[PDB]
Amino acid sequence: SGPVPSRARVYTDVNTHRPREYWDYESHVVEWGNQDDYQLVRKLGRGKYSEVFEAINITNNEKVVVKILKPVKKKKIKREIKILENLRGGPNIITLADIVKDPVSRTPALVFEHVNNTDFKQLYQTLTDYDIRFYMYEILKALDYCHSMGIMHRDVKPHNVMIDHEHRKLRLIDWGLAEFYHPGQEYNVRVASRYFKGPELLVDYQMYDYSLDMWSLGCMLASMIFRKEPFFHGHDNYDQLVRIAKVLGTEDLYDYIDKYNIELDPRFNDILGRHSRKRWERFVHSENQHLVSPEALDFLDKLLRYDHQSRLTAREAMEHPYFYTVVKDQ
Amino acid sequence: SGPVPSRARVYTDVNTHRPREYWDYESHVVEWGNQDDYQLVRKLGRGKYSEVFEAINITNNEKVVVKILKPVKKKKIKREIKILENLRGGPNIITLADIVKDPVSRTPALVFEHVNNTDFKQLYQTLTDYDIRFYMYEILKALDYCHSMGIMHRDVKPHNVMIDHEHRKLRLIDWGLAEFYHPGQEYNVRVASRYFKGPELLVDYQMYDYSLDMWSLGCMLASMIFRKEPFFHGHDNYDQLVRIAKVLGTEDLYDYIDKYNIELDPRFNDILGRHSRKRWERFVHSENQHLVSPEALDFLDKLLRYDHQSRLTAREAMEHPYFYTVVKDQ
Ligand SMILES: O=C1CCc2c(oc3cc(Br)c(O)c(Br)c23)/C1=C/Nc1ccccc1
Ligand SMILES: O=C1CCc2c(oc3cc(Br)c(O)c(Br)c23)/C1=C\Nc1ccccc1
Repeated sequence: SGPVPSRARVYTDVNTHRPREYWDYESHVVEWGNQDDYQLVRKLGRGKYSEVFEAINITNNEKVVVKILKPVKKKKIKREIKILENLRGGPNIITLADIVKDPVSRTPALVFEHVNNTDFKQLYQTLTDYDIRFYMYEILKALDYCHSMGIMHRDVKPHNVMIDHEHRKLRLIDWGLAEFYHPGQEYNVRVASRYFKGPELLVDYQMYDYSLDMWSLGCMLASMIFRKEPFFHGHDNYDQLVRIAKVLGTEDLYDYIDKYNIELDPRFNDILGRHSRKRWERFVHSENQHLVSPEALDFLDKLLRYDHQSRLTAREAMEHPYFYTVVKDQ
Repeated sequence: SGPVPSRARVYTDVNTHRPREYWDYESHVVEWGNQDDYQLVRKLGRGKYSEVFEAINITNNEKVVVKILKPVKKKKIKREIKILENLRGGPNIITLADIVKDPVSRTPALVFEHVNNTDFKQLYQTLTDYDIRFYMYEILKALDYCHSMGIMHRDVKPHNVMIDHEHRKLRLIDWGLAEFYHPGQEYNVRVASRYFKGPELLVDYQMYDYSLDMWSLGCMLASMIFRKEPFFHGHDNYDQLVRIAKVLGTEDLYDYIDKYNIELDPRFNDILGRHSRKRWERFVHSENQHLVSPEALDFLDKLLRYDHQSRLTAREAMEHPYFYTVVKDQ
């Protein structure tokens, strides 16, 4: 019969009511800048699609960040450029300062505002209960904005959340996997990091929406309050769903499979088995108890759901009793 | 009430006194040549509307340049062909040698005289103060001629100015966006490059004239004397006007808007703000001081005006004290 279609529960037809050039990124003309305005200082890291350097804008002695793109299809480059321009000025969204062509790579190199990042492998172990709520609220402001703009990030993870802890500043980065949401469109399920892949990606349900980003957020929240990064630490795509099934149970998983008439890879038969839905108190101990609370568990439970339709929206999440103390201080 | 109409203050009724077939390019019959007379040697570049090749005319072993047109409406091809033929023989205007259609592909290919171009990204950095004045005077000879012929280029920019520095030769190219001027006609504002769009294009005033080309010339002149490419470096069409307003001030901008009763896109409200008219000394430093002079700043100021009627004409510009040394050498 085929899989049952699905629509986004919020921001469904926002892109349809936009001018074509808003989401038709293939017809976007890149306005290149002067590459000689930036001198590379040092390399900051290497990804699979780019290399990131710290540079200086010699026109005004500003610290910038140059992301030299590894060779990929120009369609994916135009997509990232168009999304960054559409989201420019949004809350906690990284700002694209300029676009230049690199001398050596002969490749697009995106220039961004600099963010003095604190490594999450060092920051998360020092986060208090209030620090987690504050930053979760800042990520939610960025996610709610880009979702309202008809865009899903599809790669939410601690590495893609730059935090300047001294100034309590946060920027959501790495929009190379972001995509415009269109009702009824079937997307590539091989997106995001394996630890943050939603169940819809693991069971290959291609008609997903913004709710994919909310699952990844729950994975981040679980890692921070339980002091286990990553929380679902799987070896592959199949074992990733098994790690999830050992916590959320298998009864809800097969209900999610029966609801959307998803056909399972037969490999999942011999590895999934039967598992009960575990209570979050199982993962609470003396080292993380100061970060776990009834608010945190209720908020986490409303994010980690098999059914992507039943997850909280970014705006609904911002109105949870978990962020009450954050909102009044803001 | 609607926007206030405007006429060109020079060369207003030149096309009206011409025979219809001079400007009625829709009724122009193309004189095709023999496609077998040209053999392509190598590709020189790719644009959005064409591909440029170096070829040889096997009838006389002449180096030529073949511009194979990408698929566009044949009305626009007739327009470009008609303008090039009307302007053939004019000072510093590229010469259309022949027009051919491929037998199999049926695709237009324009044949031009060859010009050994020096890349402006390598040439401009080696230009002296006198070199800039000399070539600016050569561009003005081409603009004054085509304006007197009732044609506006609508895409003046360094990429469209071929320079053979060894022979002190200059040719204005790429007439695909050029159009005949007719009093009272409203034109498409979606022309030229983002960095060289005049204010009338950014506020959507369709009854513009030759003075649009003069604004683009000021943008070129500013980039060359200040060593800043692009000078008005905007992220989009809206931010482009904001970058202009941060230099020319907002007081003159709203006066220009109130004079012609232009209604602004409400998006401009939250981004324009209030800005003072900056002095040109702000962009002068040790690397460009040998190119900046009281004449250059006075000439640039008389070109970059919001009010298109108050900008210098091409002939008025040629009679500026900036080109005094150039004229006596002629
Ligand atoms: O500060 C920035 C700006 C944005 C950005 C950075 O890395 C990226 C990787 C990708 Br992929 C991407 O799309 C973006 Br945007 C960015 C980044 C890193 N800073 C840093 C790192 C280590 C120590 C101190 C500072
Ligand atoms: O001699 C000509 C004839 C006119 C013309 C030329 O390039 C164009 C590109 C476009 Br787009 C266009 O519309 C036109 Br007309 C032209 C050109 C020479 N270019 C060159 C020379 C050396 C290296 C690289 C490029």
